[PDB]
Formats: sequence, C-alpha cells, structure tokens
Amino acid sequence: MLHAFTNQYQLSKTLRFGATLKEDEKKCKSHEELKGFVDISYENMKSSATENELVKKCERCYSEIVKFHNAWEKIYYRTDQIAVYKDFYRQLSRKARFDAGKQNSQLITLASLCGMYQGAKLSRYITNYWKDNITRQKSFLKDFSQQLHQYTRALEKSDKAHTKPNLINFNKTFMVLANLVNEIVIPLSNGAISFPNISKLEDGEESHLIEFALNDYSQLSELIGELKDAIATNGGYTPFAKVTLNHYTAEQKPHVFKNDIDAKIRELKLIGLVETLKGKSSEQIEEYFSNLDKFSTYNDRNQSVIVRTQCFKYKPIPFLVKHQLAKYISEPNGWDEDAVAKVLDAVGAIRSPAHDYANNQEGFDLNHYPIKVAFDYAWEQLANSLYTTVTFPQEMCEKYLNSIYGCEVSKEPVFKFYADLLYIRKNLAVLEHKNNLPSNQEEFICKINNTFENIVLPYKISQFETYKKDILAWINDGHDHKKYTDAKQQLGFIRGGLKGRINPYTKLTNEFKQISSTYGKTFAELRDKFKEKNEITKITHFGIIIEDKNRDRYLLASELKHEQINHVSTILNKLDKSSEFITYQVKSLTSKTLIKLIKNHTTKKGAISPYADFHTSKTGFNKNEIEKNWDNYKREQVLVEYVKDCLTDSTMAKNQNWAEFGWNFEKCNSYEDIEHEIDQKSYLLQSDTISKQSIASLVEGGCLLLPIINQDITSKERKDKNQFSKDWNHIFEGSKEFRLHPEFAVSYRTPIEGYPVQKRYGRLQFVCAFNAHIVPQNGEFINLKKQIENFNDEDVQKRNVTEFNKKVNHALSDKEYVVIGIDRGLKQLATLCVLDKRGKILGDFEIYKKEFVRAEKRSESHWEHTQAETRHILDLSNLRVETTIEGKKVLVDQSLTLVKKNRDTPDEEATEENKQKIKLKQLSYIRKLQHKMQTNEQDVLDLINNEPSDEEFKKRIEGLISSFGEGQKYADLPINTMREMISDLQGVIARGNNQTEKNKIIELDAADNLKQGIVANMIGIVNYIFAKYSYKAYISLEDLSRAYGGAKSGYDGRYLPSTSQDEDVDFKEQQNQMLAGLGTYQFFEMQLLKKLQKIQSDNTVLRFVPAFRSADNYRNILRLEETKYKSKPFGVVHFIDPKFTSKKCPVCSKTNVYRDKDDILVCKECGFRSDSQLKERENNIHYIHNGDDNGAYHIALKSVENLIQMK
RNA sequence: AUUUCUACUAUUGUAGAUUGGAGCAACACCUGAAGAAGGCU
RNA sequence: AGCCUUCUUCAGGUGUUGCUUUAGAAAG
DNA sequence: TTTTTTTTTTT
DNA sequence: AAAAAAAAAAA
Ligand SMILES: [Mg+2]
Ligand SMILES: [Mg+2]
Ligand SMILES: [Zn+2]
Repeated sequence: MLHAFTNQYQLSKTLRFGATLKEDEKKCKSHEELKGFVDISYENMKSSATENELVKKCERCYSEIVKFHNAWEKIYYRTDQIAVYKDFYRQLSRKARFDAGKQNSQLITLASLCGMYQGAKLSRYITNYWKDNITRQKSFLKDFSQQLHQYTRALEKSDKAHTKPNLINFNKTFMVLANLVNEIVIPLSNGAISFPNISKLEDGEESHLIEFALNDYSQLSELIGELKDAIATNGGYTPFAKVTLNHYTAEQKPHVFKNDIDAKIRELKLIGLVETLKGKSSEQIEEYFSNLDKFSTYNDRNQSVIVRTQCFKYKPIPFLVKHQLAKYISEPNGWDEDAVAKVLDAVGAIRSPAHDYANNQEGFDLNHYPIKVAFDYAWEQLANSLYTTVTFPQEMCEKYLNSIYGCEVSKEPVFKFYADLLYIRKNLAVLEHKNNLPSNQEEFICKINNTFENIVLPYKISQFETYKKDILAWINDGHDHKKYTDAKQQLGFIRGGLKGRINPYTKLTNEFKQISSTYGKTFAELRDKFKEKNEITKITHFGIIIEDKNRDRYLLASELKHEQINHVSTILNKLDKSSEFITYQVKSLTSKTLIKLIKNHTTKKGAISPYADFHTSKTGFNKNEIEKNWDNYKREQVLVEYVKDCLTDSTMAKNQNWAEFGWNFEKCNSYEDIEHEIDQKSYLLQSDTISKQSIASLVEGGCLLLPIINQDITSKERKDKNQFSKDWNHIFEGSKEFRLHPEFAVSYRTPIEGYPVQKRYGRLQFVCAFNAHIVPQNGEFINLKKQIENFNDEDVQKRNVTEFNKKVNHALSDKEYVVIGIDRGLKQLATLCVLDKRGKILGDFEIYKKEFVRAEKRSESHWEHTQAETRHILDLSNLRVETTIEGKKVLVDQSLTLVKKNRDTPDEEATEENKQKIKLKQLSYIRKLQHKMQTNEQDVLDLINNEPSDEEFKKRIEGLISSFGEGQKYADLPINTMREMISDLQGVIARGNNQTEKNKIIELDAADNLKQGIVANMIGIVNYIFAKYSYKAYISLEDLSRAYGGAKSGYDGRYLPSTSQDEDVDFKEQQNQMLAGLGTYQFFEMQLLKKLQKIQSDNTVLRFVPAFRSADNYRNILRLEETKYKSKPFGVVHFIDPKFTSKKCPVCSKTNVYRDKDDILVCKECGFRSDSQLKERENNIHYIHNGDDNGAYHIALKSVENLIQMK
C-alpha cells in the first residue's frame, strides 16, 4: 500500500550555508547578540586568507624544503637537545604507537624519556617516527624534483613545450610532499619542538644545531601554505577548515584502504604483468609489447586492461600513482623497487611508425604498433600515394587496412573520395603560398580542375556542387574570396569525418572508450587511496553550534594546533546546564568506528591497548582469528555475543553512556545485524549551555565564531521557504530520521574586482558545507556503501528496478490513478497531458499571472496573482509554480508579465517579453559567435567594418552563423550583446593581441546553468501536478535514445551521424550538438528522475523511482513485455517508444496526418482538425490544440493502454 | 539583492530548483611545441 | 637555405556529453 | 506477415 | 517534404 512509497535508502545531502554577514541597509540585521565576536573572528579569518609563476614558486619552495630536510635529518635523533610540549607529546604517543605514561612537567625533554615501553625506550619511538617521516619525505622530494626539473626545462626552452608533465600529478605530488614536510615544520614553528639545552656556549663545535634552532620556520610554513592554497583553489573556492562536531573524531588517523588497494591491483592483474616483465630491459619490454597480437589481445576480456589499452593506443601510467604503486608492490613481493619502476615506466612508451620507418626501414612491421597508431599511419600514407610517390611501406599498409575492413581499401569510393579531397587541398595550398608562388600556376590549376571533374561521390552530398563551383571560380576567374574560403572550410569538414567510414574501426573506437575509461578510473581510485596514507591531519577544528534567544545560530570552532593546552578540553570545560546560550554537539557511533575498535585491540604482555576500555572479559576475543580470519570469524556466535557484550557492558559503553542510543541487540543474530542497529540508532544531538563570558574568553584565545546565514533564516519575517532552511530547522529537532553529519568543511571565495560590495561576488564569502543524512528508521534500511555496490553491477540494478516497480504496480493497480504524458521538443520545451486511466483527457488548470503592487508603506509592496486562463494540455515552457501572499500554490505563466529593461528601476515601465526559450536561443547565438571568434577571427572582425546599422549587422551575421533551428530564422538574435563582444575583441587585438584577454572573450560560455534553471521550472510544475493527484500517477516519457538520421553541427556545418551508423550516437545529444549545446531533453529526464526519488511530505521522504546514481542505471533496464507497446518501467516513470505519437489521429488512429503551418494537426482520412476546438468530442479529444498536444496525448495513451493490459 | 543556480522585483527582497569535494574518459575548438610525409622558391 | 600544406603526438585552457572515488575514533 | 520509417524542426 | 536507413508497429 502507501508504505510501498516510503524511502528505505540512506541519502546524503549537502546544505551549504553562508558564513559572512551582509551589512547592507536593504538586508535585515541578524546575529546581533554576538556581533562583536563575529567581527573579531572575521578579522582573524580575513588575515590568514589569500604556469611560469607557479613553477618559480615551486622551485623556491623546493629549495627551502630541501634545505630544511637536510638540516633536520642530522638533528632529529638528538634526544639530549630536543624537548616537546605535553599535548604534543600526547599526540605523538598516539601517532608513534606508544603509551604516554604520566608526566609531571609541562615541557618534557626527550632525555627524560628513558622509561621502557614494550621493549624500547619512549624517546626511541619518537625518533623512529621522525626517521620514518624523513624517509617518506625524502622519497617524495625525489619524486617532486624529477617533475619540477622536467617542467622547468620544458619552460626554459621554446622547443621543449611538448615535454611538460601532467599538471594534476605535479600538484598532487607537491600536496603529499607539503603534508609530510608540514608534519615537522608546523610543530617546530609553533614551538612544540624546541631546543632548551642551547643557552650554554658550544658555538665552536655545535654551530649546526644552534643555527637550526632559529630559522623562522613561519616563512617556510607561509610559502608551503601559499602553494597549497593556490593548488587547492578550484572553482573560485579555497578550502579553509575541516570542522567536527563529535570530539571523539578530532584526533582521527588516516583511514586504511589496504583491502580496496589490493582488490584494485588484483583487477589490474598488475602483479602478473610485473612478473612477466621484470628481468627484461627497456627494449625487451618494448619487444614484448611489439610481439603481441593486437587484435586478439584487444578483444580478449580476460587480459589486463593495461595490456588491452596498450594495443589500441599508447597510454602511460600516471606519474604519482606509478611511483606510489611500485613502492607498494615491490617490498611485499621481494622485488627491487627500481626493477618494478623500470617495468611501469616502460608501459605505454609512445613510439611512432613514421619515425621508425624514417630511421630504419628493415624489420619494420605495422603489427608492432597499436591499432589506432598503425591505422592512422597506413590510412594517411596510402591516401597520399594515390597521386604521388610516397616513402612508405605500400604493401604492408594495404594489407593492414584490408585486414581491418575485409575489402581492398584503396579501391573503396570513400577512401578514393578522401584521397581526392586531400589532393585538392594540397594543390590549393600550393596556389595559396603567398611567400612563394609557383612559376607555372596552370599545372596546379589543371590538377585541381581534373580532380574535381573526376570525383565520384560515395553518397549524396547536396552542397558539394556549390563548394566545387566556388573553388573552381576563384582559382579560374577569381570572383569572390569569401565563398572560396567557406567552400574550402566545408570541404575540410567533409574530409575530416570521412576517415574510417568505409564500422569495424568505429566498433574498435567505441570499445576503447570503455577500456580507457576503466584504465583511468582504476588508476585514479588507486591514486586517491594512496594519498590517504599521508593525509596526516584530517580534522583541523573542533566546533559546537551556538544558538541565541533570536534563534540565530553560530559555529564556534577551535583550531587543534600544537600548543601547551588541549583545545577540545578547553571548550568542553566551559559548558554548563544553566547558562544563556544553547549549544549543540553530535553524539554518534558508526560501524566504521566499531571495526576500528575491534580489530586494533592489543593483548600482548607488555602493551597497554588504547582500546582496552571497549573490550570486556568475555572469551570472544581472538587476535589471530581477527587479523587473519575476519570474514570467517565474524560469523561465529561467540564473537557476536562478545561484540554485544562490549557494546553493552564495557567501560567505554558506561563512560560514554551508550545506553542513551536505545540499542536492542536481542534480535541481532549476526555481526551485520549489529552493524545495522548501530548505524540506524546511534545518533544524538547533545544540548548544553554556554555563557557570553565563556565565548568571550574563547574568541580571544583563537576560536572562530561564524554566523550561519542564508536568505530566509536571516530575513525580517523568518518563514522557511527554501528546502535547505526547512532541512536546517529540521536538524535541530534532534531526530534520528534526519541527521547532521559531524564533519563538514569551511571554504572561502575571494571577491571579484568590478563587483560592488552590495552583491555577493564583491564580498569575501565564507561557506559552511554541512552534510545531512536521511536514515530510515522504520525497518531494514540500505546504507550508502551497499548502494554503491549495487550501482556498480548492472544485473543487480536490473533486479532492483524490477522488484521496485513490482511493488509500485501492486500499490497502484486497484487505485484510480492517472497517467501524465510529457512530450519534448523545441517549439514547446515540454508539453503535459494528464489522462484518466480509461484514457479521458483531464485538466482545467488555472493559469495565473503576477502584477507587482507598490504600497504606501513601501515595505509592504508585494505581488498579486489573478487567474488569466484555463488550459487543459499544458505547455510547460513559460510556466512556474508560485506561492501567493495568501499561501496558495498556483501555476503562473511568466510570459504574461513584462519585465524591465534595466534592473533596479522602480519608476520605469516594464516593456520586455519573458519567454524562456528565447534565453536558450540567445545563448546558442552567443556560443556560435564565440566559436567563430576562435576559428574565423578575421571574419568576425569584418562584421563591424564601416559601423553598420542593425539590419546590415544582422545580414552580415547570417553569412557566418547558422540559424537556431526553431521559429523564424534569426528571429531573436542578440544584436547588442554580439556587437559589444566583437568590439571588445577588436579592442583587445588593438592593445597588443594578448591571449588571456582574448580567452576571456572567445572561450565558450557554459550553457548548463541556464538550461538547468529553465528545466527546474518545468520540474517544479510536474512535481506540483504529481502532488495534485495525491501521488497516484504514472509518468510517461519518450525513449529518445535513437537517432534515425543525420544532422548538422551547430558550431560548424559538420555532419553528425545517426545511431545506425555509429551505435553510441544518442538522439538527445545529437539534438544538443545541432543546437550548439542548448538541448534540454536529458536535463529534463535527469532532473525529473532525481526529483521523484526524494519527494518530501513535511517530514518524510517518499520514493517513486528506483535508486540510481548514473544515467546507465535508469537506462539499461528491462523492458515490460507481453504488452501492446514497448516500454521501460522505471518506478512510476515509463519510457515508451516515440514512434507514431505525433503522426497519429486522435479520432481514427490513422497515421495519414500532417501538421499545418500553425502547427494545427490535420487528418487526411477523417477530416479531423485541431482548430475546431468548440466541437465537443468523447474523451475530451477537443482539448488537443496542436501537434505537441497530440504528441503528449499519445505519449500518455500508449502508457494507458499498456497499463490496462499489464495489470 | 541569493549557500548556489535560473527568472525577477527594488518588497530590510520574491518564486521555483538545489549534494558537496576531488577527479577520470571520449569529443570539439583554441594556444604552446615535437616528429614524419609531400611540395614551393 | 627559407617557407607552405597535410597527418599524428605531447602539454594546457574552455566547452559538450558521460563515468567513478571520497565524505565518524585504525597498534605489528 | 513483411517492410520501411518513425522522436526534432523551417522554408 | 526532406534528410548519408535501425527496430517498432501500421497496413
Ligand atoms: Mg516527442
Ligand atoms: Mg514536440
Ligand atoms: Zn483521423
């Protein structure tokens, strides 16, 4: 029943909030009762916030780091000179894996640590820890120095720009090196490592340690931090802090990913490759790769993806993961690290058949090279040889191409046409050589003429003849250079897409998409989980949430820096139960913590376990069967009862009061049941109180007080209107259903120059990115990791979709549901028709409009809504859901109200239309102009020569830019925007032709934000209509996956193939490319399906489509069968075949119809016309007004008719 | 005016949408280079 | 010797379509 | 039952 | 109507 529509999946959600107070006069003041401390903390945070320059900076930082490393390497073992603070000693005892003991001094000299722990002196653990850090940072110094010297010699010679390393690996190698160096430098500069025994005079023999004890390490710290902040700033946001609200997580160690690393290495079959390839030299590994059968190894799915990759295209292993990986796999296997590094450097060594034939023609073989490499060489050199003598192995190339295609390639009309076009291009290039004209141009003119008159086309190209006439007219008579250049460019576009199109080669390239994607995926995951080893400090701050009497909420976070004192303790000791400010913490527990408590207990003779409080006296603990046999020992009942006893009756359970979580392990007969109970129940929002004097003492001690701000929690009247603010106020009810994750990150965005302080981009914006979790409390819920496991397997995903829509169809079978069909297009971006379950068209939708009403008291100005129309089948293009001032949710047509030409002009009239597809049309025109600025810059600059009028400027654009493809041609061209762009380009070129300034103009504007925002309006409409029918509905969509024919690109005139010609061609993306990147079909699908899986009803999440992550999780699903029409059920959403939805009569169901010039549907076999809307018909067929209405009606009707038979 | 996006208003704002961080793969063009082939003077 | 076109490769930038990983306490 | 054409759109 | 042609479904 209705419980089939509740959510059983755990969901993560990021709720970003502002952390900077806007101080305008048109912004309501908030956070007033701690405003002085907020200002103090903001001044404190503002102080410590921010390829040739980057690498000069990297060289200086590298030299300073090497100097520090060489000096520190001779001093770390000097226990008679080094001392540590007490809190730094406690953190060291955690990090170096020894027991701190009891210390009665505030400054603990390492000479005083003569006590023996587990067979070694206490200071020997510290010295061994520093030696291990020195070794690790020495390795990463070598690794970073290699890349730095490579990229330096690349920049210092102009001839070596092809030798630059990958920038991502350069940045990440420096980040690891910076972490390892900072591990020593930050305590040294903080004073946590000091040299107290130095005041005595030993300058004649101890000058090195005296010099090192004073170096002002804050300078090296600042340089490292500056480079770190430069690297970490992506998208305008720089990471600032990582704050935790659970203080048991503040001293977190890096997570160990050894099982995932081993599994990924096992998937790569990397160990077998190193075994077969070690002992070989570099030329011997090259010979091994040369002797492979490329085609059979490429199609053998049981090979390494590394080997399968190297036999289509050369792809080296990335630098950082290769150096981490060789060191990881060498020492366990008994191998030398240099030998395995030599093996990994030789994988993907790029080799050129043209170069190899140039140097030595004997022993040459095209079978030595990858398929794409040898194909490119053979194809290009065979195409040239049809008209001239070319130094290349002709018979070998012919055999190679014939073996791929199964026919004689040099006789194929496609290859012959390619060779003809290439010969024409060559002779034109001879005639165009302005530096050196030929002395006898008639030879090349006659060559071009004879080549054009002898071309046999392999297929029909309608515009080839006019290109031929333009080129021939310019070379013979010289009429018009513009049409000649356009024809030459279009023949270049024709020639470019001609290569490989004689289906086997397309199949191989489509396979390489998946193969190289798997290769990159696995190496990126391995790189990410190797970097975690050196992520020593993960939590930077410990914080609490503070609330005052006005419900303004703050974050008070203390930095966990190495000092004399404990910071977690200095906050926790200032909380009372009788003070004036409310405080919140997260008290929680996970199975992730439980496994770390279980597996890391030590039961040896001399050791003192950090986890001895968790472990009781029951018999279930066996260290050998926990370390070596965990997956088999965890299914024993003795371990289950031991873990239950540890969770119920241990010292940790009684000190931390785990009885407050309300666990019940009586029905838990497994370890996984215990995990599920802990994950479902272990959350509390712990409320204490703090005083203003305590906050005052903490803020001058270095704590940061940040306000938590969004638009409607800091407004005058503070009703929650966004879903984020409703979620935010739902967290502080303390329920387990909706949780606050204890860990979150703080970032900042520096202001953009040219923006006022009144707008957010002229302001230093701090952002707190809180994470919320939806954990279902009603039964067996499904966690995030299980979801990731299911999304990676397509068969499990198919089974899950099948069972989900089985429950869905059972729930709705006997109810009076409706079917909502949505058509998609360009004239109407979406059209919506609701059908009764017997097929009757439903709908008397009230369509509203807005007027802004100025009030006498100016703060009381508001919008008023009046009903404008009544519509049955809805064009969703210009509609949006609005809440009126009375609180009623209505449908408003945004196009019925005019907007103002200039913003913030209250006394001006509104005169401009507000159609939403015109926005997409204008952005497409802007992107087309930018593309032509990149490729045809002089043709773009010629549009504004003699200061043309708007009409002449329009007709000059039409010879350069193609039309949008819907409506009248060039109907809404953004003339004033485009002319300003061309003027700015002309200004930049006149000021010295700087490339960065040009890139700020000619690079394509992103289309995703605009069409996401436009789609979101229609998604809100569909959610409103779905809620209107009490969620008893099915949604019917077209399966727009197949392209029936070709298209032309929106950027060039370039041909786009069909799905029959290239199996990976999608109709939605072909339509996207035709519109120069402004198609909204897939955005509509993805946003609708993401809306339908997390629908809110005021406290509860309702799920209507199955769980999915990627686009291949709702695509690639089973089809419903034994039905009238083909359909793919995805929950309540059905994807029907789009065939004969627009070309069908609503009355007689015949397909001999046509759409009139006004998009009126006319039937040629029964006289039906959509213009006769006053003649009432059965099933409200007279509601259909267009061909889009007809398409939406038939989209709904196919799903209606197969839902009748299906249930 | 915004956590942010889209459309607005000038209402100490309004309406809808909103899961963030780091990346990987293919394609398009631009910029900096290299190798090869053929051609011109 | 100077230069041109063509093909391929390397690095980056910007777009377009996709796909992963990460997001609660680690002693042999 | 075979076969061709069907989602998009304009001049 | 067209338009470098596959699987679904009209005749
Ligand atoms: Mg449609
Ligand atoms: Mg349509
Ligand atoms: Zn009819």
